[PDB]
Amino acid sequence: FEHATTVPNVPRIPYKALVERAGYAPLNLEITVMSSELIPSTNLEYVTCKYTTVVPSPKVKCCGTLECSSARHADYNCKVFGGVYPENSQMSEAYVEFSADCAADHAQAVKVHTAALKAGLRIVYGNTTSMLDVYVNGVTPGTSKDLKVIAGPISAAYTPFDHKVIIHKGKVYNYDFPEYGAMKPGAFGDIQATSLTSNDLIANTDIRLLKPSAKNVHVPYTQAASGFEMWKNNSGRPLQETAPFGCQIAVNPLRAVDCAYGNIPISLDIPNAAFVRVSDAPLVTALKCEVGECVYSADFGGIATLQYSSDREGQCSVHSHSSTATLQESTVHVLQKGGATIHFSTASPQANFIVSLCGKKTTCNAECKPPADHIVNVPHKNDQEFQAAVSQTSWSWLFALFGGASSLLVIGVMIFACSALLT
Amino acid sequence: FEHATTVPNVPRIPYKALVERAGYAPLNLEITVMSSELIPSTNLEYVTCKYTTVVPSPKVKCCGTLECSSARHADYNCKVFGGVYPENSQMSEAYVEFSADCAADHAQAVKVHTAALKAGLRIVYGNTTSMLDVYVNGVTPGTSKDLKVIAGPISAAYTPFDHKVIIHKGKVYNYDFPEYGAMKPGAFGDIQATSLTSNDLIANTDIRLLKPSAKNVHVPYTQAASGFEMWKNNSGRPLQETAPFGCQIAVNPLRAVDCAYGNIPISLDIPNAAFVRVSDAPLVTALKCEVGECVYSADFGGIATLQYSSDREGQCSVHSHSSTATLQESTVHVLQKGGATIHFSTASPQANFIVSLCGKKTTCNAECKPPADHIVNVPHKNDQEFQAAVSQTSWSWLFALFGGASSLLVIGVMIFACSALLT
Repeated sequence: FEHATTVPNVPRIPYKALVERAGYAPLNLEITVMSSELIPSTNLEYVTCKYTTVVPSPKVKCCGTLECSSARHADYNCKVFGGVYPENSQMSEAYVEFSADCAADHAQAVKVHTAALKAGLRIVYGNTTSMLDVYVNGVTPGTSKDLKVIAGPISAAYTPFDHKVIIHKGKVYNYDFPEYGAMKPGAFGDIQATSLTSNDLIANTDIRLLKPSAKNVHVPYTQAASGFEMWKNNSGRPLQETAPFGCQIAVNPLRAVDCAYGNIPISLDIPNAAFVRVSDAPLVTALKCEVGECVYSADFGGIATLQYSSDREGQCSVHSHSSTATLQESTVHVLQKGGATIHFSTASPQANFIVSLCGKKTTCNAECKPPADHIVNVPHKNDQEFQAAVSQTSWSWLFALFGGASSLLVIGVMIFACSALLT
Repeated sequence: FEHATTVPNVPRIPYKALVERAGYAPLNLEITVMSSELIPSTNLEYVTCKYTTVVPSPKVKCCGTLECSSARHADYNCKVFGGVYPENSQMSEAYVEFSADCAADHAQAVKVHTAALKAGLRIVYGNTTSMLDVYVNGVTPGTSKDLKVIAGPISAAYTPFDHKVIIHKGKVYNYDFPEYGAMKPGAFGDIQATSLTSNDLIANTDIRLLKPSAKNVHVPYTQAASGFEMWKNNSGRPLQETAPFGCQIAVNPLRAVDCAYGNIPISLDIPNAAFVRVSDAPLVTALKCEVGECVYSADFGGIATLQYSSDREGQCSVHSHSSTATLQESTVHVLQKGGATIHFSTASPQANFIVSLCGKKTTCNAECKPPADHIVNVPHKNDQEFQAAVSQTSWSWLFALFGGASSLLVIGVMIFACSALLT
């Protein structure tokens, strides 16, 4: 049987629903989203470390002269200084390379295009629970042992990620790194390389060579500082601690785990064998509702009692049809006459919610009192609605005042109409 | 020395320029794009083939009954048919897998994000020709032995490719494959895998079993046909043969070789030692231009004559300033008085351009006769312009024809002014 609802995308908050086929008793539907990783589409441009400057032993002719040419390394500066060390000649050479150990400490400069949308659903229906997952696109079917779910696209696209990103030892940084082979000395990305194994380094360290002047042989040079270490000093906070929806970030493949945004339109194919016809369900009359405390806004400040009358013992499917209150556990063990209890969860001083136990209908009414506790650790479960968050006594005061400011005006214009038509 | 122009993106058609500065003689510049491929960032989802349906030997109990549980396989069907082969029962089961040979023949459902922009320039300056290869974006410098070149981004972005694509044996087909695990039987992408050697074959081929009835043991099954072999019957033409700008496509990394669109703003640093002062080039006065043939638009249908008067004997740098003619060879060995000859390449009925021999600028004037051949292998070296492709005779006809229909209005309103101010 085909049925389609809209799960809200907040992890581990259950969603209640009724599925009914015309000719069958209704049945419960508790759907929860227990994990939601979303995976962007990545590729790596280059891989950065600190340098080590290989300076080989120099070449000196005591009498003749020397020249040297470019070869396959990183930044060269090979100069061929003249008369030195008593005319001799020295040809100094120096070139950077990767550090002694990049296999642990190296940054990756990764680019992020678009995201996938994995999920983690539990579905409880009738007396059967089900563990499954689904790619949230409009077409891919998620199959349980018997049923099939498709999970249409998110109402709004959202990313914690910028277009560029850096992966360090474990941490994820939004930082507009320079493009390939287009680098400045001292900034991030002096040494670039397509992988740790691959060759063809590029470099910009401004390694300048100087004239040697000493009794013993050396080779003098100078260099700007490493840009990667300067960046490690100046790096702010990672995305584990700045992310914009309470999500987490974890990278072996760089996923963002357990966001909280938007809502998932669902569509579900309930198996035909998991129902019951109306010839086996009981019949329910005479629901009324008493309201207890209702100290609102916290978690479960409301307490209400139901009064009912059935024809058998069995199971029913208690369910709210309105959207302000979402009741709890959804299949109450009724008796022939009873007094079962609910827990409201409101966040406004009113109550107008409709209960259907196995086919009936009723209402509730209350006035909710503000709590005396200022700070609490538990998440909300409902949303505020206008024309539901202002107390009815204040509605009466504003209506009386705002209508008294109009009644005299309408009386005046009726006086002018009557006095004109009388002449 | 900094110098910046805009090279039109057409391979193997040279482009002329003069660069100069105060105190030096102008020098030649020929920059010809040789080999310009563009590479888009890709990632593959899944790897499709044909298939073989593994149908193993069945199981039969002579008296008792049988059940079978599922297993980690592909599209897997087991059924447990009852009384048969004179209450014996059989447990038929079958599934599919990749064919005998998919490393040879398989599609790759590559998804294609945006694109990089390599190029292959020839740069000729003075008496030195350099062969480099620049990344076209405004940051990445490309160095020869001595000069440095950056290539600004393309004036207008363009791709032959689409968002999804399918790579067969050597070919590229723009096609919209279904998502991962979102397939229908008898069409493309029945049997998917993230790579060849990996596991997770996902299949919906509608294999269904039948009740056996014979005098020998067998196992009957029906199945919809292979969608991949259905696809190769209906595969159209690859993008080698349908690309939108004459770009070839060859795929080990899926590059789109040799487009022709837009123009590359180049910027360049000429090495300072390859200049020449104003006290070594010959000073040139008294230029004449006797333009000859002008059979325009093909390649080089012009022949002009320079009649000059110089002092020394050396090389001079010849160049057309206006944008309706581009000359050839860009250098002329002068004499003290000579008659050196150029070739124009105009695409208009008028040769109205300015040649400068070594600084002194002179004009050219001719009528250009239409070419006596319809179709020529070499593409155009100039473009058309309104108000420049219209010969002066027709300008005289149109100006006289409009002035005859506009001056008499002035005559009539002066008749109004006369008859009103005299009365």
